[PDB]
Amino acid sequence: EVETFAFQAEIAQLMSLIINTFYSNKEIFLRELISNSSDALDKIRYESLTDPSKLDSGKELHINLIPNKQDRTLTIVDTGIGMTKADLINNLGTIAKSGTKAFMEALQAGADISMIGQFGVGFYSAYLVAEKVTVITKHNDDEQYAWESSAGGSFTVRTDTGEPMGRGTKVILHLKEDQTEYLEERRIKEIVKKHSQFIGYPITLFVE
Repeated sequence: EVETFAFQAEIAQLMSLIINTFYSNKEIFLRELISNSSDALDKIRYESLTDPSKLDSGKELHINLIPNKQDRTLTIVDTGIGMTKADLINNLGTIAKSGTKAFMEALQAGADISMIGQFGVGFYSAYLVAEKVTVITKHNDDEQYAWESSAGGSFTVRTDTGEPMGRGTKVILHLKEDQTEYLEERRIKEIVKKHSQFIGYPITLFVE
């Protein structure tokens, strides 16, 4: 069972801006997704402070970066709080309508696309480098779901009968053909060191 949804107009506009604007500094997508993962990790840590059973679905709080040159994917995995079905549908747990408005106003006043994360919509920077994004997620007390979109105004949601995750989120970037530098170990290492060097969770770059 696959459900197809339309993006809200403002989010479709955000995505079209990201996909169509000439902007060479694409590498910031990784900083933004790592930051989102850190935020998700913070959320489950906070819940666990008063209810340790929240970590029964996995105690380790970390981020994995997994390139796969055969599939042309870069996957960012975290063991954060995850998302419910309703969160997925609600713009991946964001306030993307108001955030998009604030980002657009900032762009008009001299900001650039690299500032996207200040507006709570950094996830969508994935579309700087990905033709399709698949998000697999598992929140405590909800089932595992897969969200997917190739932009074009719609996304899908289905229950994921794939490999179980204990808890967290996997963002699978199906890279554009000219963006395969982001599968190279030395390039990923460089970007992590430049933009994510103080993130307070382990970031493991897998090799192939």
